[PDB]
Amino acid sequence: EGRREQLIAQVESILASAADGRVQKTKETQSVDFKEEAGRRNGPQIEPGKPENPEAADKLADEVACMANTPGGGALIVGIEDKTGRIIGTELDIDWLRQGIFTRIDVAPDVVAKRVLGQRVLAIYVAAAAEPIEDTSDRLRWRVGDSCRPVDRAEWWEYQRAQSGFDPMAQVTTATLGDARPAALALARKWDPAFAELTDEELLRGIGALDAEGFLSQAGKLLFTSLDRTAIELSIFDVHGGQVLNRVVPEPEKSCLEQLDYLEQALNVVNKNNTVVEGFVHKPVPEIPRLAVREAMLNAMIHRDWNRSEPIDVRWIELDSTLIVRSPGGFPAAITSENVLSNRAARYPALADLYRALGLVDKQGVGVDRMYQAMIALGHRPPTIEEIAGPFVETTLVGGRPVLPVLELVSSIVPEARQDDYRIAIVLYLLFQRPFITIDVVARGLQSGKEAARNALEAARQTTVAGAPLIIAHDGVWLLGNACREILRKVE
Ligand SMILES: [Cl-]
Ligand SMILES: [Cl-]
Ligand SMILES: [Cl-]
Ligand SMILES: [Co+2]
Repeated sequence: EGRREQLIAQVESILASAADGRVQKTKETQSVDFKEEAGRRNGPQIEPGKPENPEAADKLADEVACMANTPGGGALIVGIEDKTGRIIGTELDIDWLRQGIFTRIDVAPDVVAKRVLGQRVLAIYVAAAAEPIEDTSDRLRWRVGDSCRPVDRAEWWEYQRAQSGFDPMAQVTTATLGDARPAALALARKWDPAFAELTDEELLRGIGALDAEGFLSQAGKLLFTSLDRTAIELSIFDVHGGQVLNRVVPEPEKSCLEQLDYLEQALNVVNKNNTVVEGFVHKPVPEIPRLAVREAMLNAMIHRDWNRSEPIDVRWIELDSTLIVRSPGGFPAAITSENVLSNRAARYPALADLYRALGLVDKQGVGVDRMYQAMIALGHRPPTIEEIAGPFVETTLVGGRPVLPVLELVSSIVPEARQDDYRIAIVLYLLFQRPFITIDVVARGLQSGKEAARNALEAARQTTVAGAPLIIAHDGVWLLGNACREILRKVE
């Protein structure tokens, strides 16, 4: 965009004033954000910078969210003391920092190195977000003066609508508070105890659905107002191959929230749920992890085409314990079947944010990732999500009885907190297939850069099962430790 050029220019300017160990601003370049790599100040003397620094990554990621959240975005110069303008510098690795910020904030800003008085500095260019970006502490604030204060979704959106890109699902409609069904509102309340203390009006407005004139946005209308049509429906089969045993189609006068619930409800029943025994300790386990299902559901309900008529077609196969979710629309010109687990930009950012506001979905990648994890963790195969001729996007979850050996293999992970960890899940999975694993394979697996790969591998190298690490190094590759191999030999 033309904004970027303006921003890069401003930075060049600030840097050109370099003299006497510090830099200065001017009315034109007053908004540039001067930041100093945190965790290096000792008072009298400042420590040398390293290529990696998680503490600094945290603070910086939080700052990027301020920026991206304020309209027009802005630029940051890491390595310049705030207010004074004294050059400090930073040796943070670009790729590391980019990937690091992206992992905790959900955005990968353009960062470029620069050299002032011989010192190195990072120029970070962050663009305006199409939806609020919550920081590491789940806060939503934007740049004001040189500092940045917090803002509610209500204000954030009216401003986004006004001076920002076009979010179709955020546009104003003719729907008013009187169009919101009490049933839908009731649902929102039983799903988030926070709203409990406020009225229907201040609720819808709190989540950014309700205008200031009293109008609902397109995402607000779609969620709390009947869309006089089926949004999603279920068809229970006996076996992948036809012969419909039964179908549950929600009434068109229901809002998406109502329709979503109606499907979830009936789905909870179809998901039979059988009993597994471990050391005579018997526990009820559904054919497919509840989370995995609801995750797949909300996912379609949020990234659906919504402009198409045909409802999200969700079918359940009895004898195979598998659930298929076909959604109208296809991967946007950019995303591919092998570039989804990394994608973060939703079709309808406005709609996505509204679901977040209601507390019905996680940041984003967390969703699909927790889904994958939940599958792998029970020894099932990862949920496959490919594009079907239509356009259509179907997600397939194949479940059934859990595989005991795998359960215990995971049950024996240490630290305990690493059991439900997505990284060790992917890593262990790649090794369930391949004999050896390389940093490249781990990468293509997580569908992420080489940084995430190194990270996952490391965490797995430090994980322990039966007093031995998960993976072990040999030659120039990595491979499952005999500890696990012995547990997995008892499969089939
Ligand atoms: Cl369920
Ligand atoms: Cl949108
Ligand atoms: Cl919204
Ligand atoms: Co600053």
